[PDB]
This record gives sequence, C-alpha cells and structure tokens, in this order.
Amino acid sequence: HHKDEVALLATVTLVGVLLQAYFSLQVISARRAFHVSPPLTSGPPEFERVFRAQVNCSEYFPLFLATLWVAGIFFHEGAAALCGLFYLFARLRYFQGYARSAQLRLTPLYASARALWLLVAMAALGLLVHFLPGTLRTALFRWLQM
Amino acid sequence: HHKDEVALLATVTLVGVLLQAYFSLQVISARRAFHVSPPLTSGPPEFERVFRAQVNCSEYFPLFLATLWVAGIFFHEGAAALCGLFYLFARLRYFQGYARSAQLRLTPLYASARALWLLVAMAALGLLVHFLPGTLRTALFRWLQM
Amino acid sequence: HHKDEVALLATVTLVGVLLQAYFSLQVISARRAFHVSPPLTSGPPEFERVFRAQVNCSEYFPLFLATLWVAGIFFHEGAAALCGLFYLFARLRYFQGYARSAQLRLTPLYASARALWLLVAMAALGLLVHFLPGTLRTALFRWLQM
Ligand SMILES: N[C@@H](CCC(=O)N[C@@H](CS)C(=O)NCC(=O)O)C(=O)O
Ligand SMILES: N[C@@H](CCC(=O)N[C@@H](CS)C(=O)NCC(=O)O)C(=O)O
Ligand SMILES: N[C@@H](CCC(=O)N[C@@H](CS)C(=O)NCC(=O)O)C(=O)O
Ligand code: NI
Repeated sequence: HHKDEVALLATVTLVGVLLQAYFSLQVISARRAFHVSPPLTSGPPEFERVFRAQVNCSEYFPLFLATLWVAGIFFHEGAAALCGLFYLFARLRYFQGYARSAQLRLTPLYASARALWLLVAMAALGLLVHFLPGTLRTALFRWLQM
Repeated sequence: HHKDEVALLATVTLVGVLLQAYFSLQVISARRAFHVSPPLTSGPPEFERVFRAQVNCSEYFPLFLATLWVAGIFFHEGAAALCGLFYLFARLRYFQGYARSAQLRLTPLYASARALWLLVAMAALGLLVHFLPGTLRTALFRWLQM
Repeated sequence: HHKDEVALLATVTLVGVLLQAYFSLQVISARRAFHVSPPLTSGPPEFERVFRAQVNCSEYFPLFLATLWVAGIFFHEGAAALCGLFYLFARLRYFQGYARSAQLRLTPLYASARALWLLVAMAALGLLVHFLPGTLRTALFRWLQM
C-alpha cells in the first residue's frame, strides 16, 4: 500500500469530479427551464451563461489535475491539496457568479487563476529541485580537467 | 517494476483514448459529408448531433479517468477496470445513438452515468477507508484524559 | 522518493499545462481585439479561428496526457517524453497556424497526430509486453494434460 502519501491529492481530485458533475446537472436543469433541447447550445442569455460556465470549468479541469499531481508529488502534498481546495472553491463561485451575471463571474475567476498559478509555480519549483542539482553537478564536470 | 498492480487501469485508459480518437475521426468524415469546413461548428442536424456527441464524451473523459484511477488505487483495481469498460462501452453506444437520433442517445447516456457514478462511489468508499480510521482514532484521543 | 523515474513525464506534462494556458490567454486578447464579450463564442473569422484552435487543443490535451503517462510507464520514459515534446511543439504551430489561416493549421495538425499516434503505439506495445507473456503461459497450460 503506497497510498498514504497521495490520498489528499486523490481526495481533492474526487471533490473536483463531484464539482464538475454538479455543474453538468445544472446545465441539465437550465436546459429544461429554457426549453433548449439537444443539440443546440444557444438560447436566452441565462442559459448561455450557465452552458459557458460549465464548459469553461471543464476545460481548465485537466490543467488543474495535472498541476495538482505534479505539485503534490514534486513539491509538497498538503500545500498542493490546499491550493486545490481554493481553486475548486473559487471555481464553484465562478460558476454561481457566471449564472446570475457575466460580470459576477470575474471575481471568482481571478481567485481560481491565482490558486492555479500557485500550483504551477509549486510544480515548477518542484521539478527544478529534482533536475537542477543533477545537471549543475555535471556542468561543473566540464571544467575538469584540470 | 511497480507496473503489475496498475496495468488494467492503464489498459482501460488506453481503450478510452482509442475510443475518443474514434469519435474525433467520425467528426472529420461528417465534416466532409456535409461540407462543414473549419471553423464553424454548425450545419444540418445530422452533423450537429455528431459534433455534440464527440464534445460530450470528451468532456466526461477526464472525469472518467480521474475516478477510474482513484477507484482502482483506493478500492479495487479489477472492479474499477470493469465499470471502466461498461462506461466506455456505454459511451460508444451513446455516440452511435446520438448520431442517428438525439433521443436514441438517452439510453446509453443513462448506462454511462450509472457506471460513472459507480466509480465515484467506489472511489469515495476507498478514500473513506484510508482516512476514517486515522481520524476516529484521534477523535477518541480527545476523550482521554481520563 | 520514487520521483526519479517519472520526472521527465511530469515536466513535459507541465510544459503542456503552460502551453494550454498560453492558448487561453491568446483567446482573452482576441476576445478584446474584436469586442467579443462573454458569453458568445462567435465573431469575425480571425476570432473564431483562435477560439477553435484553443478548444481543439484542449480537447486532445487529456488524450495526450493519458498516453504520455501509459507510454512512459509501460514502454520507455525518455521516448515518451520525446514524442511528448514533438506533440506539444506541433500543437504550438497548429495554434499559430490556425490563427492566421484555417488552411495553415493543417501542416502542424498532421505533425501533432503522428506524434500522438506514436505515443499510442508505444503504450499499446508496452501493455502487450506486460500482459501477453502471462496469458500465453496459461494458454499453454490448457494443453497439459498430457
Ligand atoms: N455539456 C453538456 C453538459 C450536461 C450533459 O451532460 N447533458 C447531457 C444530457 S441532456 C447531454 O447528452 N447533452 C447533449 C450535448 O452535450 O449536446 C450539455 O451541454 O448538455
Ligand atoms: N473537435 C474536432 C474533432 C475532430 C478534429 O480533430 N478536427 C480537426 C481536423 S478537421 C480540426 O482541426 N478541427 C478544427 C476545429 O476544432 O475547429 C472538430 O470539431 O473538428
Ligand atoms: N475557453 C475560454 C478560453 C479563455 C478564458 O479562460 N476566458 C475567461 C475570461 S474572459 C472566461 O471566463 N471566458 C468565458 C467563457 O468561457 O465563456 C474562452 O472562450 O474565453
Ligand atoms: Ni514504491
């Protein structure tokens, strides 16, 4: 069982899945409430905003997962998991904002981006540590001989 | 080689990839058959249904992968892999249905959702086992002293 | 630290994330330059091409990641990481092409597909090795007795 060091990342991943499923069900009820039957992704602006919120989130979702894992494995699991929650939480506000007003989406989008960029930075710092000693070591072997 | 305990999850993942690529090629031929040249995602309803089937699947695809892995790692690899196949198979019927009729998409969608929700439940049960003993143990440490 | 055998896959994954974020920022500036304010995903053809490039890439992105990991784990990490870069690089040209001309997207798309199909083949070959000995062995146990 090599699970222990990874269960926080996996559980935030699962919260992310539930959240995405939440958005998807919301599109189904807005699909019914405004008579917009499949296919067709157009209708009144209330519907379109809800469609687009869902689509937007589901497009950043893999970015989120990728960096969440790389940051959690290469930097620190708990911090990664923590930005993970901010991110997910900001994205819940993004969706709820977007639905009432397109302008009211902007505040939680900006919060979602900070969290997400933090994961990226952590990931980048994590990989730098892994890789940079090994390669500075041998860059210094050029200069021998000597 | 820590591959052994994970190869079923990886191979279902690969079936999922081939399946998504299958859908994508189908959109290319429907793009040609109805003269709908990039960009533009609109045309006759036969084309639109095929475009939307592909888009729908490719939106649930990461959810699928995430839960497939978490369920396979934290609950049981073979069962996860098994819902994985039902899911993938249901999604193949979803796509083939949607293309002929939008109503004929509904039966395999409902099957895809059951499989997918099963993976989620398995994942949730898996994480509960990992986390809940550790935390009940120490919740019981509050009540000592004693 | 079981990081060492996986850091190349993780770092290409991170390049992929930065690249996707690059595309997303490009859509934001084309959204401003042609006054196409959220929601609405339609406008002049310059804008639509840029929207679609981003969407296209972000749809293949999970396929890419999945096969990149399975190929890197089950076949060989460095080769997988190498197709990974070709793929990512081809996808950068795809996006830059698509934006100026829809026809000028085709050359880097074709390069992105070769790289991606190579990862799939490598993955398929990797899983074959894992699975096929174990099962030929026991297929040969049918024919004993003997
Ligand atoms: N992206 C989906 C989100 C919700 C969903 O899963 N809808 C199901 C059931 S109504 C569907 O099959 N939608 C058809 C489609 O994606 O065009 C949508 O636009 O409807
Ligand atoms: N989502 C894609 C699925 C198939 C695909 O990969 N098409 C390629 C070659 S025709 C493409 O570059 N499509 C342009 C686009 O996505 O707008 C589509 O709508 O065409
Ligand atoms: N798919 C996005 C890519 C770029 C993006 O992230 N845009 C942000 C800020 S303008 C957004 O909230 N777009 C609203 C939407 O996706 O409809 C888009 O179409 O705009
Ligand atoms: Ni280990």
